[PDB]
This record gives sequence, C-alpha cells and structure tokens, in this order.
Amino acid sequence: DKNIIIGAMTALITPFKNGKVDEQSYARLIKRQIENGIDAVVPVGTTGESATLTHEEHRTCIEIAVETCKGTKVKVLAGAGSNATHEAVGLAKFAKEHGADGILSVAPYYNKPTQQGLYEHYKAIAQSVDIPVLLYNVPGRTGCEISTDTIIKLFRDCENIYGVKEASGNIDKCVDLLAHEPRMMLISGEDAINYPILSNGGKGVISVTSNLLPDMISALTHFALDENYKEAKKINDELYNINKILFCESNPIPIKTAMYLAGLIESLEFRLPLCSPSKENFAKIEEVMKKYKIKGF
Amino acid sequence: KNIIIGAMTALITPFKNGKVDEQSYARLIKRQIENGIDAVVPVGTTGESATLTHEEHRTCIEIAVETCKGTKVKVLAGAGSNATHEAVGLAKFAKEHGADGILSVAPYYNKPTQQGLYEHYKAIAQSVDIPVLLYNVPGRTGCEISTDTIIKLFRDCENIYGVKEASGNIDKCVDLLAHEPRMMLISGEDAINYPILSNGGKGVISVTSNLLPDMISALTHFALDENYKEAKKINDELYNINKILFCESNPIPIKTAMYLAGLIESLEFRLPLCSPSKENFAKIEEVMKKYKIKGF
Amino acid sequence: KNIIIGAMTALITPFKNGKVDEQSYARLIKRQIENGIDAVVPVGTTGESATLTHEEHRTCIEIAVETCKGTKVKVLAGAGSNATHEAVGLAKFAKEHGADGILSVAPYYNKPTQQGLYEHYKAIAQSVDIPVLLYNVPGRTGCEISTDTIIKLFRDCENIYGVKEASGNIDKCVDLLAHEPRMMLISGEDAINYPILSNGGKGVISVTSNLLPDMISALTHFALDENYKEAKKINDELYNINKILFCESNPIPIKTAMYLAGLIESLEFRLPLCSPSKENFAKIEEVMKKYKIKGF
Amino acid sequence: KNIIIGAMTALITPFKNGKVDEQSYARLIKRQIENGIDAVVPVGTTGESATLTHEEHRTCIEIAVETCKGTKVKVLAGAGSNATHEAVGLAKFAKEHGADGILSVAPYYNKPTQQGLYEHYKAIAQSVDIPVLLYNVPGRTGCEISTDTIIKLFRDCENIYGVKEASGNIDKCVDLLAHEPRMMLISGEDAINYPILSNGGKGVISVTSNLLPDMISALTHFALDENYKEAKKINDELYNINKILFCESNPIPIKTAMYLAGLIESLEFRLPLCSPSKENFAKIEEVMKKYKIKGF
Ligand SMILES: [Mg+2]
Ligand SMILES: [Mg+2]
Repeated sequence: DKNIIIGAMTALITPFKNGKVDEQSYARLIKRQIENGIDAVVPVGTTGESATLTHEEHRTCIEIAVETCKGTKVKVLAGAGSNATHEAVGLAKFAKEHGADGILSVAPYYNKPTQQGLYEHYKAIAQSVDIPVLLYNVPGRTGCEISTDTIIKLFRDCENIYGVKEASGNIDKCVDLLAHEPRMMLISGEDAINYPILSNGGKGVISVTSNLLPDMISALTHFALDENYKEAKKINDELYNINKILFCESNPIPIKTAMYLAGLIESLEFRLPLCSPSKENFAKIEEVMKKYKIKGF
Repeated sequence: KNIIIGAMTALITPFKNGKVDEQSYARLIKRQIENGIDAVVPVGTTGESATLTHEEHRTCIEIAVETCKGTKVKVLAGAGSNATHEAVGLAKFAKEHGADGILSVAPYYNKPTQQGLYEHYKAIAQSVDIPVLLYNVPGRTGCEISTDTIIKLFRDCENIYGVKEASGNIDKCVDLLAHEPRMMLISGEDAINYPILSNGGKGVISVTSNLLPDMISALTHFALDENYKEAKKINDELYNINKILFCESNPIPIKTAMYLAGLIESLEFRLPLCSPSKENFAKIEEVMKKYKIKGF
Repeated sequence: KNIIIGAMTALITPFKNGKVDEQSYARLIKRQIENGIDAVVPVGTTGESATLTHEEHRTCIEIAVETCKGTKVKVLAGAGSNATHEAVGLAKFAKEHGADGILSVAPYYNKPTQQGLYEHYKAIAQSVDIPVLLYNVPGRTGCEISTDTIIKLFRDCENIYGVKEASGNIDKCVDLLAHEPRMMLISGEDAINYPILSNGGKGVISVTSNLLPDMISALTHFALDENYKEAKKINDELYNINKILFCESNPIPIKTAMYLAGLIESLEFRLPLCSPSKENFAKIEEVMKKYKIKGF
Repeated sequence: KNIIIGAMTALITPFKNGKVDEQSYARLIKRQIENGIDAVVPVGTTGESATLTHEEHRTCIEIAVETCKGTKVKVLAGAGSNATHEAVGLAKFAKEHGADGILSVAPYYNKPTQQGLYEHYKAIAQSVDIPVLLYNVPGRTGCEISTDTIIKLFRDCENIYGVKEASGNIDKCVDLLAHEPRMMLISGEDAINYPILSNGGKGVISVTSNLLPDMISALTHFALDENYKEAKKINDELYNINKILFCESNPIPIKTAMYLAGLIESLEFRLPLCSPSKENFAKIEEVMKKYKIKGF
C-alpha cells in the first residue's frame, strides 16, 4: 500500500552559463521533458552534478522542477543524498519542504558503510519525511553495494522506502530483488539495459539518455509497462549505440556535450573536477548523435 | 542457418568406481527427453569434459545420440579445446559419432586475442558441416569472445549460428542481439535464463535442468511462446536453486543435488573436483526442499 | 620541493556523546608524537572526514597544529573534496590553520577524467604554498589517478610532491618510481608498508599506527635506513593485525581496537558508520592479544 | 627441502614450418646458460604448452635436459594439467626424462575448490620424488591457490617447496612469507620481480629473460646478495619492456621481440595464438631499441 513514483524519469542535467545555473534553460529543458511523455524528473542527481552545486543551487533546481511540473502529471523525484546521515536527513527534509513528490537518495559514497550502517542510514532518512524514498545503488561510484537483503529489509521496515534505482550492471541482482520481494519498484539507472530490467518486472527508469531523446526513452518504458515487449526491446536495441556512447567518459560529460551539440543548451560548461571531453570523444558523441532524431523545444 | 535452440541440458557425467556409469548416463538422458528437453549437451563443463579420456568423450556422445534416436531431441556435443588443431579433431569426431551440432568453448588458459579466436573458430567451422555454437565463459577461460568477434564469425562462417553466454553481462546480450538479431543467443547462466530469453535469446544450456528438467523446459517454452509472465514466474521460482548450484564450482553442487535426490548412485568426481564441504552439502539439501524433483 | 615523509598516522576522531572528544584527540596525538611518528594526518579517511562539520574539521586541525608545536612532528591535514571549489577552500583553510601540508583525496563519486583530475589538483596546488600530497584510493572513490596524471602533477606543480597509494597495486608503485624517482610515494595500505618502502617509498600514512605507533615508526625508519631485514620482520609480524583492521570498513575496526585498549572511552561513530558486528568485535579482540599496545 | 631457485626463464618454443624448431630450441637454451640463468622452464605457459603434442612435450624437456648437462643450470619442467590423472602422468613423465623438478600450473577452466587443489597437488607430489613448484596464475586459470592451501601443501608434502606467483598481489606475497618463511616464493611477473625478491622471494620464472637473460640474471643475483639498490635499478629499467611484453597475451609479444632481434627465424605460433597486431608489433619494436640485446 506504498506511495510510489515510477515510469519514465529523467536525471536532469544542470546547465551552466558563465558559471551560474542557467535557470531559464533549466525550466525550458523540463518543459521539453513534459512535452515528450516523461512521467517524472529527477533534479540534482548524479547527472545534475549534485556534488558541485551549493545548497542554494540545490534548492533552486528543485523549486524550478516543482514549479514547472505543477498542473501536470509529471512528478518531481529530488536528488537528496549524502554520505553523512545527518546531512542526508536534512536534505530529505529540505527537498520535501520545497515541494518534491519524493527523494532519490544515493548510497553513501567514499566512507563505505557496512550493511548495518546502510540500514540505519536509510531508516533515519525514511523516518525524517513522509514522502516516498527511492534507494539509489551505484557501486561503481560509491564504493559500496546495498545488498539485496538490505534493500528488502528497508522496503519492509520503512513505509516511505518503495524501491531502488539500480546502476550496477547486474541483472542477476534484479532477478534476486524481484524474486524475493516482487512488491518493490525496481528502477533502471542504466540506460543500455532499460528493457531487460523492465521486462523482469522493473517499473521505471531514471534515464541519462532521455535528456537527449525523452520521447524514445518514455516510449520504451511505456511499451514495456504495457507488456509490448517486442516494441520496448526494439527501442532499447536502437538506443544501444547512443546509450553506450553517453558513457565513453564519465556521466554527465557526454550527455551535456550531446545536449550542447544538439543546440539544447547554450554553453558546454561543467564545474570542476568535471570538464569538457576529449576531442576524439567529442567527435564520437557527435557522430553517434546524427543517427537519432532529436526533438526540439 | 541450421540451428539448435530451445531448452537444453548440460549433462552431468555420473561415475561409478571411477568409471563412467554408462547405464546411469542413458537413464538420465531419457529422463531429460521425457520432461520436454529439446537438446542435450554431452561432455560440456557440467559433464567434467576436462577429466574424461577422449574415449570416454566418444562413449558419452554415442550414448547421447543413441538415447535420442526416435525423438526430436538433438545432441549438441561438447567439442572444444584451447588448441585449435585438437578442437578441429574433436569437432570432426563429434560429427562422425552422430552429433547434430557442437558446442565449442572459447580457448581456456592461453588467452588468445580476438584475431586468434576468430581463426580458431573459423578453422572449426570449416572442418564440419553441422551447426557450431560458440561458448563464452570468461570466468573459467580467462578470455572473452567480444561481440564483434562473435558477430563476424556468425556472418562469415555458415555453421556458426550463435553463442552460449555464461558471463553475467546482460549489457553484452543487448549488444549482441541489437547489432546481429539473426544470431541464436543461448543462456549459459540459469539464474538469468528469463532476462536472456526475454531479450530475444532462443534457448538455454542449463545446469539446473539436470535436477529440474520440467521446470527449465516449461520456462524456456513459455518464453519462446512469448508468455513472458509464466516464464518469469518459473525463473523467480528457480532463483534459490539456481544460485545454490554454484555455491561451489559447477558441477560439484549439481552432482551433489542429483545424489541427494537419488538420481545417481554415488557422489563421485574426478580430481581435481571433489565432494563439497559439509556446510555446502547441507545448504544444497536445504534449498532442495522447496522444489518438486521428478524421478525416472 | 618541500616534503612531508616518514612514519605518519591517519588519526581517528574520537566521539563522546556525539561531539568530538577534544581532550582525547590531543592526548592521542601526544601519544603518537611520543612513539616516534613523524607526522599526523587530522581528518583523513580514518578520521571520518565525511561526517564532520567544517567547524570540526578546523578544530582537529587546530588541535593537531598546537599539539605538535615545538616538536619535529608535522601536520599533514586532510583537505580533499569531490568539488574543486570546495577542495581549494579546504586547502586554503588548512594552510591558514597552520598545517604543514595537505593530503587531498581524489574526487569520490563523480568520477572525473584524468584531464579533470589534473585541473582539480592543479587548482589546489596553485591555491597554497605548502606541500600537497595526492591520495589515490579507487576502492573508495570510484576513480584512479593514473601514473601519468600523478607524474604530470608532480612535474607541473610546485607543491605536489607525491602520492599516498591505497590501491593494492605494487606494479603501479614500480611504474611510479621507475619513471619519476624524485616523487615521495607514501603507503596508504598497512599490510604492504614494507614492499612499498623497499621499492623507494619514503613513508606511510598508517591506520595500524593508531594502535601500534612504535612498531610502524620502527618499521618505517628501519626501511628508510635500508635495514630491510628489520623492516620486513615488523611488517610480517603486523600482517595479522594489518588485515583484521579491515575486516570491516576502516575506521570501524581501528576505533574498535582503540576502545578495546584503553585509548578512547566511547566506541562512537557517526552514521552511516556504526559499531562492528559482534563476531568481528571478538575477532579484533582476539588478534590484539598478540601485540603489545603502548599506553599514554 | 630440495629446491630450484634463482633466475629462471620460461622458454619460448620456436616453431618452423609448423614444427618445433629443435635446433633453435637448443641454441636458445645455451644462450640462457651463457648469460647467467640458473634454471630453464621448458613448455610452461610461455612455451605454448597447450598447443604442443605430448611427444613435443617430451622432445622439449629432453632437449633442455641434454643441453643443461655438465652445467649448473637446472631444468624445471612444465608438467601441469586440469586433470589430476594427467598431471600425475606428466610429473612422472618429466622425472623419467631427467628434469630436476616440475612447475605444475593450478588446474585451469574447471575451477577446483581449495580442497580439490590440495588433493590435486598432493597426488602429484606423492607421484614423484623431485621438487614441485606450484604455479598460481588466476588470470589464466580461473582459480586461485589460497595462501592457506599453499602453506598446507608446503607443510604436508615433502617435494612441494614453493609457488610461482603471477597474480599482481604483493599483499598475498607478504601473507605467504609472513606465515611460512621457509617456502620459496618465485616471481612469475617480471615487472614486480624486485618487490617479490625484496620481500624474501628467492627467484623468478621470467618472460623478459628470453630476450634479456643477462639483465634478469643480474637483477636476481643482486637481490639474492641483498644489493637491493642494484636490483631495483635493473627492475626499474626493465619496466617498459616488462609491460610491453604483455600488450598482447604472452607469449605473443616475447616471440615477436625474439623474432625482431633475430634470435628466432620465424614469427610462428600455433592457433589459437597468432601474430600481434601491426600497432603492437611497432610498439614492441620501439620499446626494444632502449635495451642492449645479447646475441648467441
Ligand atoms: Mg582528503
Ligand atoms: Mg582506508
């Protein structure tokens, strides 16, 4: 009987212009997502360079997301994690206070908590707010893995925790998850394997590619949720080349490059330690892009 | 292309007093046939191919071919080697013993390059006129057949029709079928049978089906009939046993399970394989309690 | 280049009632000074830098700086972040607080490219005029500072004088010192302190030294004098404790050990870090009985 | 225990017209002897053991044994298998041909358990009365001989005297020699020859010494004499070639290098091994130019 946020979702890039958050660009990109069938937007996740934004920039992009999605069906699943439990709790309350429909909370990075620590970490977050909480497992970035058992325990013990965004290249784990707890919302955080995760009972994606091709990712997800597996697989197969090229360098360097190449943002700006891609990868992204039809504003 | 697909079983090789129990072997193959299996794989990894003599190799292929006569069930004989000259000989020998096709594992230990793997399989494919299925299991061989190499071999050689993937890498299975949708992707990883079938895979070469042939058969055929809800339901249902059968290196758990179920008479391996630990014995037994194990 | 080398300790940060036990911190540092340690590292990974406020970062740097005045012991302050603008600020801040140098961990989580890491560390190095030691620990950060990037930063930037390696990769430590023998390679992995020192490493930033500073100090200085025999013998003796201190994620075992001794009064962590399991707890307690633990 | 240690070479096996070039094999061996090598390893991994017939196996051991008679140089014959019965046969086979000891690789592909590895090697060790060196190369075999199993085999079996480690794991080499300092740890990884020797290792089984036997010999001897400064410098000098010799799977680069230097007449392999890419060919040739290569 849990409240959930599922479907086609986009981990929004955060455009910079002259080192500032391009707030009008942010709103325009979100409207573009809404107009192409996206079900929810994820402000200031990994793809939004959450690590290099200030807390005010944090609030500004959640507020823009919440405003722009008002009066539409599109929900706002705000990035609000940290590797310090006390800060993650504050960011959760902060996100709720700004009107987010739920929070995406990344597993603590760098300090490698144990499974017991991860349980108490997320339990403290879940008890702090009364909006849905989606776990976020990306061990290649955090250095830790939320075990299947820990995810299931958190799902069963805490009311707001309703699923997990898996970015782990481990379809075995997604079988494990849904075989032992079929009530949870398994969310793909790995564009290349969107369809295999959905076809096994996953209920959504939090996509990088959808920044560039929101119509294609949304269509894929809705095909799969409607059990039209043949058409969902067909879009997944078509998207493989771009899905992979968007990680030739660390996300979000390629996707922001692609967004700039398509004319969707005004300046290829990052905040250090992130930076422009290599010129060979610049050309690689530009070539893979030309084979896809990119909607405008 | 001529193909061999569907639900397939990597047959264990039972031993009695250190020798191949040929009657048990035939009885086990008949059990597979009667539970809906589409093909059997003699002397694969699960069949302890490494420790059988060539002569035992022939004996197990012949029993498989003889036991499948008068049925639709094909024999996809294990016939690989990390020496190309030997792999060619095993392919030709498998064909001469009546196999319908060969499963040919990527060279283990000596780590050929992608160029070497191409020439290896091309020499095998040109040696026979029966279907050849590639077999990628990097955790055992120390090498990986890249997507590009698999696709090139599929396109350049008439007998090569697909690959048995045992790599825990669903991304690669998207890669394979997205760029070459005509190939037969075969799952060599029981736990992810359904995700591979759901992405367009056309069969399984199963370990679990030694113990639960009816469930693996039903899973595969549901998926091939695009009844994905029913295939997933068996896959989720099989997860516990699918994993426990790898608590020690295959085929140590599956032979242990077969012995616990009374399907083979003696828990015998050939060294360097051996009985499992007493705790893993108990674990296999416990996981087994939740499943319905067909007899003979 | 100005350098900070020798036997160094990544200081734990004791908590009492959820606050930094300031008295305890100073007393622990004094214990380190009195047992031959050459530098202390406040608020590194072992110091739970991730869960301390900027206020608390300052407090432990200030305590470290004041406690080492009038001694030969240097303060190499932890001052890294995965945001370059913040890493520059923390570097400047550490400087103003009287730190002798900074340890700056590779950006975690956001996985910068080698180009990004170069610009990141170049911005830090140009922000201060005190030595900067790079810190590569890919198991925690998700990224690796390549040998090429480390060498470029060492050669291009004045203050960058070496790297604290915690990567379990002795090949990389050969690579580093073979192509740039002027850099200070620092072991960030206690179990392999001696192999790194014997290949030209010039110090350690130790976890074990929290509990056994005299033994790590002796190991390092034996090695720096090319008394390899004595350095290896201490390294071999410490292997058991060096490993058990990572049965769970550092600093959970070392803080447990410090509590099991008489050195901190409360086994407190800041979530998501927490007390170890009970079996690891007895496990740390059993191994400790083998070593002689200095008091205050 | 009887031991075979010092500077040792994993001999390449030259082929000419698809056959073992027996006169070249002998010329190369003599070359090794004349440049200070202490033992030669016929038909190991670098000798393409996987693609030689058993008669060619016998031929290359016999040539090694005959060429080393009347010298100090020992012959440590490759004689491993992933089937214990065959590995036992190959061990007895090597002893009857006059080998001084055997190198026996851990079973590849079929991934035996630690218990299985113990029984595998115990059967081999009890089969012969000549020294047995274990060989751990998990990147190629798919398995790993644990420290505990290595130590158990060393303590339980008289002729098992050490291990040739090719695992890029200096922590394990500390673990091994800290808990069992009497065993002979042998480097199977040229780039980290010095770190392994400096920790108490007593020899190397080298790929690089095929091309530069004098340099590997001096390195090893300097180290055995505790002249670590001279051993480390040679190790640092050799790093580039040590790494480039694995741009592609060994022995593809070393045979390419041997051919480029004129030490072998034909760049021939047995499939699935083959010529390197022309990019990597050029790279091997460039790296070579910095080293002084001895002739015959
Ligand atoms: Mg730091
Ligand atoms: Mg650490």
